[PDB]
Amino acid sequence: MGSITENTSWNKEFSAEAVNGVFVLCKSSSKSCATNDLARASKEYLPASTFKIPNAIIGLETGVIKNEHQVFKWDGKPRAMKQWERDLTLRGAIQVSAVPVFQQIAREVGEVRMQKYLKKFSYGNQNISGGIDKFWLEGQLRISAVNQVEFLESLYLNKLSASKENQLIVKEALVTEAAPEYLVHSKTGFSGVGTESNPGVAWWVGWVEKETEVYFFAFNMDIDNESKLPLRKSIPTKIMESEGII
Amino acid sequence: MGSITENTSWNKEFSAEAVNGVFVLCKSSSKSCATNDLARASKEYLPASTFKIPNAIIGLETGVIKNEHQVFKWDGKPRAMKQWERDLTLRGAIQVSAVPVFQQIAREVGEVRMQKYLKKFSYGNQNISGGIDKFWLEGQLRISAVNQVEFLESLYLNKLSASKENQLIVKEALVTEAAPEYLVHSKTGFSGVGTESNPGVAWWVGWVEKETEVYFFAFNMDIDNESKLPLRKSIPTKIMESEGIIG
Ligand SMILES: *[B@@]1([O])OC2=C(C([O])=O)[C]=[C][C]=C2[C][C]1[N]C(=O)[C]1[C][C][C][C][C]1
Ligand SMILES: *[B@@]1([O])OC2=C(C([O])=O)[C]=[C][C]=C2[C][C]1[N]C(=O)[C]1[C][C][C][C][C]1
Ligand SMILES: [Cl-]
Ligand code: NA
Repeated sequence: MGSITENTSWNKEFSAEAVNGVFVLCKSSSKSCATNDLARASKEYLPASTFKIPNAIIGLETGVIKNEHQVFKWDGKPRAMKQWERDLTLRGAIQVSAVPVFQQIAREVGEVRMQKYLKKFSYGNQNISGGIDKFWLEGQLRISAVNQVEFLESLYLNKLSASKENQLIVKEALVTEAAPEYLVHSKTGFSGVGTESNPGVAWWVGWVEKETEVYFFAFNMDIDNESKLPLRKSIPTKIMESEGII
Repeated sequence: MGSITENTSWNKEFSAEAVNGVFVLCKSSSKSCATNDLARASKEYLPASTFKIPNAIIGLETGVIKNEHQVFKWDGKPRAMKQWERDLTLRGAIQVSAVPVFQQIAREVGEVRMQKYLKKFSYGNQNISGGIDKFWLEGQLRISAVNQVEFLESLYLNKLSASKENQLIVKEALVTEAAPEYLVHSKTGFSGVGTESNPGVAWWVGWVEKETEVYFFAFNMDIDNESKLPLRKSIPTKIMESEGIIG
């Protein structure tokens, strides 16, 4: 990751909504990043569903996910969101953030291989304590916005310690907007509303390919009410629009 | 490819517009396809810019295209479309159908390796006569809608005779619509307007992933006027909407 400079002017998009959070934006060609809050940019938080990115790669690497067209069948038993109550492709399970699919992937990966790949990926504090099926949701794993950008830059370049094939598979699964000269890869996360004095976290991470430029981004915010969740996309979108990226 | 059945009811979407053409639609789970015109479905036409799909794969396989993120720089000399007068990524050059980028790729691949890979890919009549940089636009290469579907089905499954990595690279470059439970990969082609009695050809080929289903499609039509070109998407889109796919 390049140098990073604090630009406190981006705080305008945050104060307008009374949000405590951070945005990190890096422009690949210039090896330079900017953030509204240097200290928070390095602060580590639960990854929540952003962990679907490494978990998918690891599932493929270990053979738990058999290939890019594996279907994850629904057993017909209640799941916490109706959007999850159906058979899913890998891309579908990522896009609708289907926790139970990824919990079973994690169980089958198992703790040894999971620890091994988080080391290889330099993924946050690499702490998988708290149960193999939940450490990224309610356990001790933490990652910063800076580290998310670093991880995504490696993924973009196919430089993670995993096959290029499996990195490409997960990349296509992360596409969220496609136009002739504009392509977005992204992933949301949301840990919940937290507890008294201890808010939850909401994330949006990804990158934008516009013409021949690439912009890597990571956003997180404190959240204690689900009604604020749209801000996790609207604040970074407004910043990126102000930068002319869109 | 699975079975194929002629459905003449789809002809309503063509006759309403006075278009001579064919649509082939295959549903993966049922290994079954339908078409408005079985004979035309097997008839071979110039691929035009649909050839960017194999050409891109071959460019990567031979190392002419260095990797996924190679930039094709514009030398500043006039090109046939303003949309091509800029540096392009591989996806960009595919999506805007930048002919001069792919002519240079083809020249560097060369006739021998090009011929080898079109045999490996079972790509139409495999006839690359007419100049290494022009055979798919004005030469003797021809491919049918059925063969386009077969080729795309192989690409979807990473079963072409090329690395899995290079097949995946070209697949992401073909994405044209992305939603949480709906994803489209597609490529247009247009050979020109030809003449009266020797019309050009226009194509739309690709596939749709909707929930856990996959629908492969190929459309072509005769075209003698550039103003008709939008039909190359609107006819297949209306058929796929009528099928409940939407597209
Ligand atoms: B995950 O963090 O992603 C997610 C999102 C999102 O990312 O914005 C929104 C709704 C559900 C999910 C699934 C994952 N989050 C959770 O498991 C979380 C849901 C709310 C209760 C606490 C657990
Ligand atoms: B190619 O066939 O793709 C294309 C399309 C399309 O895909 O439908 C539309 C406009 C331009 C192009 C570039 C390629 N076609 C040509 O180069 C062709 C355009 C008309 C005159 C003869 C050359
Ligand atoms: Cl659940
Ligand atoms: Na089929």
